[PDB]
Parts: sequence; structure tokens; C-alpha cells
Amino acid sequence: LTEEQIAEFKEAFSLFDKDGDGTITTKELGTVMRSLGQNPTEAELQDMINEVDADGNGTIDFPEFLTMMARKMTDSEEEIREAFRVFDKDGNGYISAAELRHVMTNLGEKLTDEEVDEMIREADIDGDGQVNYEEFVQMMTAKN
Ligand SMILES: COc1ccc(S(=O)(=O)N(CCO)c2ccccc2CN(C)C/C=C/c2ccc(Cl)cc2)cc1
Ligand SMILES: [Ca+2]
Ligand SMILES: [Ca+2]
Ligand SMILES: [Ca+2]
Ligand SMILES: [Ca+2]
Repeated sequence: LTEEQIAEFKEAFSLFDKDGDGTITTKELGTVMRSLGQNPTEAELQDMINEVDADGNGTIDFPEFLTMMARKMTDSEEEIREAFRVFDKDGNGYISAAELRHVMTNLGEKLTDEEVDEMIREADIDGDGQVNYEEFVQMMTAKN
């Protein structure tokens, strides 16, 4: 993995690790999931951790987070369409910088307006300034 790839994998880890202690717990995962419109049970949350908890300490650290990421990037298209609907709040089929800003805000992240534009620009393929589903699939999965 390149160094750019790595510092971004470290930013994703920070969204889930709210308290910043280097571990992702079931309570931190349930907080993120609910901020994304989901509602996992206590058992579903433990299962998410158990699938990648190699050392058996009940939490997810950075190596196990990178293993979880490599798995999700399965062929469960519904998981991707569900995530798209969370960004696409007005449902018109295109994620705007404003809608994307709103999502990061509900995850409590402090971001600049340009930083949101950089995020759109990297997922944008046709150049229309927004992210449709096909571009979303390629951003979320190993497609292309
Ligand atoms: C239901 O399954 C999920 C769960 C969480 C997310 S996630 O998006 O929270 N996520 C970031 C934390 O790892 C993520 C998770 C897994 C894989 C990829 C990502 C996206 N990252 C790389 C940055 C993405 C940047 C980006 C840009 C442009 C647009 Cl329009 C939208 C997003 C997605 C689907
Ligand atoms: Ca933590
Ligand atoms: Ca662990
Ligand atoms: Ca939209
Ligand atoms: Ca686009």
C-alpha cells in the first residue's frame, strides 16, 4: 500500500474510534451506524467485531480494521445502495457536496468546505460536480 492510501485508511479508522484510544468498540460502532441511519442490534455489532477480531480482545484495532475493509471492498449490492441513500438525502440520484457535508457533520467530523470538494472531486468521474450511483459503486468497491 502507498503512503497516501495509508493516511486515508488512518482517517477512516478515526471516524469509528470516537474516543481515539486506538480501539473500536461495539458502542462506538453502534454510534456510527445509527448516525448513518442504521440500527444494528447488540449481537449484530458483536458479530461485526467477531468476524475480524483475530486476537480475541472484543475490540477492533488498526490491523483488524484493514482486514474488515478488504472484505467489504462481498457482492451485497444492497449494502451499497443503502449507503448511497444515506448520502443521497433528497433521493435525486446524485450526492452533492452539501449532502456529503451533512453526512460528515452527523459523524461529528470537522471538515472544511474545500475538503468536501476534494472528496467529491475524487469520487467524481464524469465531472458534473456530483457523485451518482455508478461513481459511488467505484468509490465503495474494488470496481475499476
Ligand atoms: C454501509 O457500508 C458502509 C459503511 C461506511 C461507509 S463510509 O463511507 O463511512 N467509509 C469511510 C469509513 O471507512 C467507507 C467504508 C468502507 C469502504 C469505503 C469507505 C469510503 N472511504 C474510503 C471514504 C469515502 C469518501 C466519500 C467520497 C465521496 C462520497 Cl459522495 C462519499 C464518500 C460506506 C459504506
Ligand atoms: Ca475507542
Ligand atoms: Ca481485536
Ligand atoms: Ca441528491
Ligand atoms: Ca459525477
